[PDB]
Amino acid sequence: FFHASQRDALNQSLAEVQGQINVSFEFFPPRTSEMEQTLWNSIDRLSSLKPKFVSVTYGANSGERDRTHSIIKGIKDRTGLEAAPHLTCIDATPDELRTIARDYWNNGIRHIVALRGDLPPEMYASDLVTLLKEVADFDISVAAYPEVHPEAKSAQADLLNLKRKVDAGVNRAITQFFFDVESYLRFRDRCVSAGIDVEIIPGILPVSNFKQAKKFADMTNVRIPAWMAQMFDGLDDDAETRKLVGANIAMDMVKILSREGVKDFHFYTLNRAEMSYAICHTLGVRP
Amino acid sequence: FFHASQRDALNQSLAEVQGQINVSFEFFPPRTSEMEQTLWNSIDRLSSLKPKFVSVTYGANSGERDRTHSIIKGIKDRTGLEAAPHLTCIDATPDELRTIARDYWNNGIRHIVALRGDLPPEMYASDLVTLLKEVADFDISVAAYPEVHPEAKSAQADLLNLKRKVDAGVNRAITQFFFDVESYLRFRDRCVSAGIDVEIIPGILPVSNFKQAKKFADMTNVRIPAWMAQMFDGLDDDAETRKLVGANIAMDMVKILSREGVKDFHFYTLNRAEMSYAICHTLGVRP
Amino acid sequence: FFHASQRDALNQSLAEVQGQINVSFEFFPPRTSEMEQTLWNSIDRLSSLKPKFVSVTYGANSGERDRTHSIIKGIKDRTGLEAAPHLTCIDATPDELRTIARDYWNNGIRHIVALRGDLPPEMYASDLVTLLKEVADFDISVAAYPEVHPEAKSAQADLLNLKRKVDAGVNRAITQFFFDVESYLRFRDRCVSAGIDVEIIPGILPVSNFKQAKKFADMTNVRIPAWMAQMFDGLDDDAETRKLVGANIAMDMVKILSREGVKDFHFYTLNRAEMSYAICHTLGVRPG
Amino acid sequence: GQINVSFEFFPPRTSEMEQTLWNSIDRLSSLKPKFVSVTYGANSGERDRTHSIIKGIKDRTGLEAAPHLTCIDATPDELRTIARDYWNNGIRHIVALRGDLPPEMYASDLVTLLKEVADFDISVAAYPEVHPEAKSAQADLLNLKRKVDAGVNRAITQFFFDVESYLRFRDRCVSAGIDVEIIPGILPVSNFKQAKKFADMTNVRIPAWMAQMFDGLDDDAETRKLVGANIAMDMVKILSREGVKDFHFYTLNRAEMSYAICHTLGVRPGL
Ligand SMILES: Cc1cc2nc3c(=O)[nH]c(=O)nc-3n(C[C@H](O)[C@H](O)[C@H](O)COP(=O)(O)OP(=O)(O)OC[C@H]3O[C@@H](n4cnc5c(N)ncnc54)[C@H](O)[C@@H]3O)c2cc1C
Ligand SMILES: Cc1cc2nc3c(=O)[nH]c(=O)nc-3n(C[C@H](O)[C@H](O)[C@H](O)COP(=O)(O)OP(=O)(O)OC[C@H]3O[C@@H](n4cnc5c(N)ncnc54)[C@H](O)[C@@H]3O)c2cc1C
Ligand SMILES: Cc1cc2nc3c(=O)[nH]c(=O)nc-3n(C[C@H](O)[C@H](O)[C@H](O)COP(=O)(O)OP(=O)(O)OC[C@H]3O[C@@H](n4cnc5c(N)ncnc54)[C@H](O)[C@@H]3O)c2cc1C
Ligand SMILES: Cc1cc2nc3c(=O)[nH]c(=O)nc-3n(C[C@H](O)[C@H](O)[C@H](O)COP(=O)(O)OP(=O)(O)OC[C@H]3O[C@@H](n4cnc5c(N)ncnc54)[C@H](O)[C@@H]3O)c2cc1C
Ligand SMILES: Nc1nc2c(c(=O)[nH]1)C[C@@H](CCc1ccc(C(=O)N[C@@H](CCC(=O)O)C(=O)O)s1)CN2
Ligand SMILES: Nc1nc2c(c(=O)[nH]1)C[C@@H](CCc1ccc(C(=O)N[C@@H](CCC(=O)O)C(=O)O)s1)CN2
Ligand SMILES: Nc1nc2c(c(=O)[nH]1)C[C@@H](CCc1ccc(C(=O)N[C@@H](CCC(=O)O)C(=O)O)s1)CN2
Ligand SMILES: Nc1nc2c(c(=O)[nH]1)C[C@@H](CCc1ccc(C(=O)N[C@@H](CCC(=O)O)C(=O)O)s1)CN2
Repeated sequence: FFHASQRDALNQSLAEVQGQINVSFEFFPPRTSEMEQTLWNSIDRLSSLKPKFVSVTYGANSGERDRTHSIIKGIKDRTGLEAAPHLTCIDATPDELRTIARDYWNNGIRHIVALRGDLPPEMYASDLVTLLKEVADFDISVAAYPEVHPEAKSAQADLLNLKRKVDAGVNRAITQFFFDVESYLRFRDRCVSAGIDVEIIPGILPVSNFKQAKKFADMTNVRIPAWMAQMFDGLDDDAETRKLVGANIAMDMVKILSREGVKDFHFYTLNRAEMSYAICHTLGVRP
Repeated sequence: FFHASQRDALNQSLAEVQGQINVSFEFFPPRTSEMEQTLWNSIDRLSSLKPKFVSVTYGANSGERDRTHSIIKGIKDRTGLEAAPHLTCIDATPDELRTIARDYWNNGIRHIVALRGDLPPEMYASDLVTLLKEVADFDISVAAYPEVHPEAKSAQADLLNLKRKVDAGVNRAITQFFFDVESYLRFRDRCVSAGIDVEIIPGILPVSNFKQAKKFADMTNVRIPAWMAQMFDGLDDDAETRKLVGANIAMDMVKILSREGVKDFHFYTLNRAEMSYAICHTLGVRP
Repeated sequence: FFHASQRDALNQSLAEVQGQINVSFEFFPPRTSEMEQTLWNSIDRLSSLKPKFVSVTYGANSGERDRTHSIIKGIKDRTGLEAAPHLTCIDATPDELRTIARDYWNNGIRHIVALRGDLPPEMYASDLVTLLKEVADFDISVAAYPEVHPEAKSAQADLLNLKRKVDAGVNRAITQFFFDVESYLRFRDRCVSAGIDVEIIPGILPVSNFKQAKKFADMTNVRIPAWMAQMFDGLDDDAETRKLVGANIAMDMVKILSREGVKDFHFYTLNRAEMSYAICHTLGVRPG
Repeated sequence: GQINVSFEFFPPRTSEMEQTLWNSIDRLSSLKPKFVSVTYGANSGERDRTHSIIKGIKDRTGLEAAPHLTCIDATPDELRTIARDYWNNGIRHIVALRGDLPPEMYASDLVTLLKEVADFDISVAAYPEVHPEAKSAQADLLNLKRKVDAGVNRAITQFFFDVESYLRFRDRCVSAGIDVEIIPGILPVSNFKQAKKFADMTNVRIPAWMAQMFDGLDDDAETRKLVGANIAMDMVKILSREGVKDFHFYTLNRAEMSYAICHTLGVRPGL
């Protein structure tokens, strides 16, 4: 019984990797008192899993950018975990960036996720990496796109950009979320073929709100397989079933990736802990 | 990428079986006002899925047995669904049984799950089937044990008993719950080899409370694979993670069984709807 | 990676079977002082595995039969395990049989392996079963032949004869040794399909001496699959390799059988403990 | 048979181990291995002991004998003299390694140096579960490719007990454009305690069923040998079914287990 054994094998393999998996969690600046509370609950919950690091997204408005720094600081004080702020090239001059970078370093924040940034309705990520490396010897993470950045002139160019980016001084790449596991695996192979020597860490998005995930997916060129669309069909008013189905999907994904050698996962928590916590548990990442 | 494709294939196959799967739900007599409320909520929730039938377990004490009948009646009135009461050979003479059977039939209850019954601290199931068939032409379901009934002198004898049982006039067999999918598949094959012509419907137990499931499993000779025990290890005080992990397991199980030709599932709901409802959804069984 | 995945699953399921396996060991009356030393050393070793029971073959020689009863007694006293003597219908009147039969029961021997017996150069096993149950409610084990008994006129006829025998009052059947798992599996299915209510316990022969195994098989109608013949080809003078190869085959066999639901094994130890001890170990059957 | 095998031996440090080794060499030589190799240990024998065994094997059996040459605590000039001497004296196959550090040169630098000296047949190490010092799995694979492109005939993998780990690695190698054979290094296990210590030290994973299989056998050598032979024969059977046509055995200087495994593979003496 093929599938029967294959499943038992996969399950047993997953149980045995307990203690070898590195995880990281991504959070975003809360916009309300309610969101803030959820965030700190999630931070405390996930901090007990001892992630290699946690990161905080960087938006464009000034208040939000001041928010990123305060939350990073708040996370460091409260948990003692390495917190990496996301830094973009949007609405910032090289001089402001060097200042922000110098201040981050002097404040004990030596890991930065260097990004170009979403374009609001000049320099590229590689330029930021170079700039940052000139300021200090930062630990740097950058974005990778298994399904190709929607702006790239070609997959070749996008893959080449990643290489250029990595060459400037990157420690790891974190992929855009995906639901087609094979796209990630193939991309990981193409990266080797492109001479990129850093680990390609999959960014995992546990889906609880499909409507919103689909919209984000449609804007980022992320493919939603037909089976997944059918799996969430008819659940617009059933949050409970969506959570169980989404967890099942996320869990199946990390199980397969783990069997393919992946030992690092980055979770897009959307500031909630439940799903990512449970996924990490199946991965053997526990308190 | 083996596992990658195999998974996508399994997932797509599951999506395409939508509308071909028959399901049934098992409930037990509530013992408190709170349990009763949960039950009716679950009944209403699951009734919208149009199960082929629902059943209600039969205990030994007199009040509980009067409970089984009232709940069956309550279910018929409220939903109009076919409700099958479980009937055991415990604390009952052939004459009482014939009376109970005659009264069930005259009351519109023509489907009975015929059982010997758990032994409290004479005749066997096959005897009850024969007795029932003499009273009326009942639609009859009986229990099957993929991992062998703990009382059987041997697997051969237990399998032979099932055949004897089926020969007396059974429409289907429902298996004891299991977590080793291969045991069920092999058993299904052995049943054919034994000349048993009824469908062997898997009884699915969605696990949310592992401690209790393990105890029941240990008493019924049901094996808990090591990977599953590890999956629930450390979750005694985390109901949320247990539910997500349990749903993942149940969902993986019905997905594999479905690919192996199973088109009938019987759920041990434990009077709760959430898990079974979500599992049925992944099976394409929706409102 | 289908072969690999299935292999992992198999090893794992076997790994957690540890504890739910029932094993029994078969011995034969030694014919030399050396053989005796070896036997009791093996009995001591294997006993620490807590076998459900152990049995001793029954020859036709009057003096050797005394050894059968004797050894059973030794085992009984020495280790305290259930020792079931083999009983044949060779050179014995229905009256003598009842004698030793109830003579055994008075000595604490409640389990007997009832056989017709090899015919040295009127009644059958079924007749002996009936004869024993009347003398007392003996726990009885009988022989089964997955590849058909040599004398049987037909597979079906042989199969019905087994039922006849079982329907006479037996608790379990033990198969002639075999090397093709399928034949055993199919036979086991045909058995339930024929209404035989007892388990068909596989008799495992761990092969170290292929030449002698092939000869015993050629006499017992047991098939030596080609792959097995090729596996031992060229090892006539290499006992070490024959042992490793044969241990491998037996471990592979009980692993497949275990995954198929078989929870009972009977080992033809040939009075040696090493191989059977190792196979049991892989089945999770280990000492304290 | 279409199946090729090679055996690995280590320099004996005692009279007893030396006798064991030569007995094994005679036994295994009859299987006509494609080649045999002899490891190196800076503080466990040095180059002279490795060279000695290689010379002995060659004169005694006439088989192709490949020394494991490391480039640690060795200068480029010394390495050149060494290679020259080996070549002029009939040693045309070398297992080029960086060496266990008791960065300088990496194995790829050694491969280049060797090819400059002569057209050696070269074998290098590959790690299905990633070399413990690698920056990442990606980098370790890239470095294998770089090493292979330097002029390698084949790669021999570190031992492993998770067969899928090897299969997945072989596929990644092919996807990476590495065209040489990735020969699985097989370790027949009789002494589990020692194997476990070496594995934990090299990041080789021990499946749960395996550790369970050796549990309670610390003082039972006979059962360990039977159980370990079973594990190895199973492994090579699966690998063989998966298209593997070459096996490299870590004999630990003992022939019984490897000889039997080869037998089950159809690799037998041509008597
Ligand atoms: C893990 C992760 C975290 C993120 N966090 C944030 C966040 O906090 N805030 C936010 O605003 N966004 C965030 N993003 C989104 C991201 O900034 C957008 O995807 C953005 O459009 C590209 O950023 P990048 O760093 O990948 O850009 P780059 O690597 O610079 O690439 C962007 C495009 O330019 C192309 N390109 C590169 N160099 C050249 C060149 N010289 N000429 C022409 N084309 C070129 C590339 O192929 C690509 O199409 C995140 C994405 C990921 C995957
Ligand atoms: C779907 C399902 C629903 C259940 N619902 C209930 C419930 O509501 N209430 C409750 O009390 N229990 C219930 N049970 C549990 C069940 O009653 C126990 O497992 C009980 O021990 C056996 O019942 P059975 O109908 O399988 O018995 P049977 O089929 O009669 O078998 C019981 C044992 O007797 C053996 N046997 C049969 N005939 C003979 C013979 N002539 N001589 C010797 N041995 C023989 C069989 O091999 C077996 O070991 C349920 C089980 C399942 C799987
Ligand atoms: C576990 C095991 C232990 C054994 N131990 C011994 C031992 O210690 N000593 C020894 O001498 N031999 C022993 N044997 C061998 C055995 O006695 C021979 O195989 C013998 O030829 C048949 O014995 P049985 O009990 O199977 O005979 P039976 O079951 O009587 O069958 C023998 C033949 O008669 C046929 N048959 C059976 N009953 C009838 C009937 N009533 N009418 C017509 N045909 C019938 C069958 O089809 C068959 O061909 C053993 C075999 C096994 C597998
Ligand atoms: C078949 C086999 C036989 C062996 N025999 C011996 C023996 O006899 N004696 C002994 O001492 N050891 C031996 N080893 C062990 C080996 O020497 C160690 O694993 C050692 O640490 C690495 O050697 P390598 O030849 O694989 O080195 P390399 O291929 O140089 O790899 C070592 C590390 O450096 C990295 N790397 C490669 N190039 C670069 C670069 N340019 N920049 C940065 N990183 C780079 C790799 O990814 C890896 O982490 C053997 C291993 C195998 C599998
Ligand atoms: N183009 C782009 N890609 C990115 C990110 C980004 O900022 N831009 C960050 C990470 C975003 C991960 C997400 C996936 C789905 C998301 C989602 O559904 N967000 C909510 C909003 C959540 C909130 O309130 O912040 C929504 O779109 O309605 S957020 C990774 N990838
Ligand atoms: N031997 C036996 N087997 C049976 C059943 C049975 O009644 N007896 C009915 C069905 C029982 C299915 C269950 C699996 C796990 C269960 C469980 O955990 N029950 C709770 C009690 C639930 C309640 O309050 O009724 C407990 O054991 O604590 S109930 C199927 N199999
Ligand atoms: N026909 C028949 N079948 C039987 C048995 C029997 O007595 N007769 C008993 C059991 C015999 C099991 C054996 C398989 C191979 C054996 C063997 O090789 N015996 C050695 C003698 C014993 C020894 O090896 O010391 C030989 O024939 O040379 S003994 C089961 N089957
Ligand atoms: N890092 C590293 N990897 C290597 C080798 C090496 O030298 N270093 C050579 C080969 C070593 C193969 C071995 C696997 C297990 C071994 C072992 O247990 N050796 C015992 C000695 C066994 C004996 O010879 O009795 C020990 O030194 O503890 S030796 C292949 N891989």
